[PDB]
Amino acid sequence: KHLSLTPELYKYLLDISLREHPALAALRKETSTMELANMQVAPEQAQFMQMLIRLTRAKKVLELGTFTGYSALAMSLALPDDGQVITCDINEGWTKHAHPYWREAKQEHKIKLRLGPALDTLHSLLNEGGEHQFDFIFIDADKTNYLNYYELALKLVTPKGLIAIDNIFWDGKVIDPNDTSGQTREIKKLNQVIKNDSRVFVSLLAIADGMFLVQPI
Amino acid sequence: KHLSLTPELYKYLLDISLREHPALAALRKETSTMELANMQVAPEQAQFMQMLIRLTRAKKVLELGTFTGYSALAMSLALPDDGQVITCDINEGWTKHAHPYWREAKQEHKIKLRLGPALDTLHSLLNEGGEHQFDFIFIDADKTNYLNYYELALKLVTPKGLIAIDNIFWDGKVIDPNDTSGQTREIKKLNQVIKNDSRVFVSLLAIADGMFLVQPI
Repeated sequence: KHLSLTPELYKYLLDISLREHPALAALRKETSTMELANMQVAPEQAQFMQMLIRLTRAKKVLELGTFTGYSALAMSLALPDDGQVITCDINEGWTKHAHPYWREAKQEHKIKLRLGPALDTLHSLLNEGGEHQFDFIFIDADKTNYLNYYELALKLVTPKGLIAIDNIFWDGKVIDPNDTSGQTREIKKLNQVIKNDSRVFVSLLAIADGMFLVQPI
Repeated sequence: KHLSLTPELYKYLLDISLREHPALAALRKETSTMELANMQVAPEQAQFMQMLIRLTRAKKVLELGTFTGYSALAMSLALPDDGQVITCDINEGWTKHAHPYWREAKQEHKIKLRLGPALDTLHSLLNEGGEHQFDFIFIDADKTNYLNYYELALKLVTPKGLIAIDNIFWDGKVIDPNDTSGQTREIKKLNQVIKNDSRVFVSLLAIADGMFLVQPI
């Protein structure tokens, strides 16, 4: 039998485990209405990624996507004083900066925002800082470059480092044949590349829109 | 907006992520019928705990439950060769020895089986083996003793170590107000203990029947 998560149970889950920092909760609550809040990682998704950072013993983290700045904050909160998180915001629509909350939580010095198309920001990061830089990489950028991002992330990650990729099941459109959009076309393609990939350890969690955890061997 | 794991989707999930060793597959096929297979941790969930053992950089692993020997094998596989995995089988009912399979893969020398009540086996390893011996502990034993197993776990796990608890939502029974059973009752009690536990870092995954992951400090 498969676990059907209901609103009442999700409420319970959150209650017994969500240990959210005020600036986070505030950043979240102040952007709930915002349409951007949807592309935003879930409270426990982020707390899980914090666990991951501790288990990685990460010093440098990288993320990509259209952000409110919530996942970037949570990430540095789980990072040590000397650590650093590079958030890449590809969003070119409406936003509000997250730095006020970052300051309030004492993280703006650990968070390095990089605006613009994720692809460019990642090659720049390669050029500048070399290949094995990040102990933890999170991918939630535009789906139609997911193949490029995966490959790049493989060059940017630490041997013991980890990579997380969101929306593996594009809402169940990766199992829907009548969907013709290039976004669900790229996800399906990437899921195949990984399946047949001999280069990494792998595990997929049915928690978000599906989250893939890959680690080089 | 919550992910309902559809059978068709669970197939896709397994299809793209599953990398189950030849011996494990075999083990699951025969123990499949036994209906002790319902207590056996699912394929994807075990590949996850393997990822956890690798992240953890573990050499010592502990399991509690009514096993078929599958998760003990999966764990042992993820461990190096100087690695140890101690599985505790509280099973009373019918069963079949898993060593024919632990031998197929050369894991025979890494798995130390321990039959009998879990409280005694945990106190035994505790009462002398020291503390902080295991880098990863997995609790899935009798529900009514869950509050206890938790306390022992915190003692036996190493710092930077990890404890995974299964059946955290007990099939939605954790919400039911008309539930008296000491099983769901003891689970609920535990979740509250974890909820207010300042000794650890927490994280609750909506996979399986819910999986809490707590770590020291």
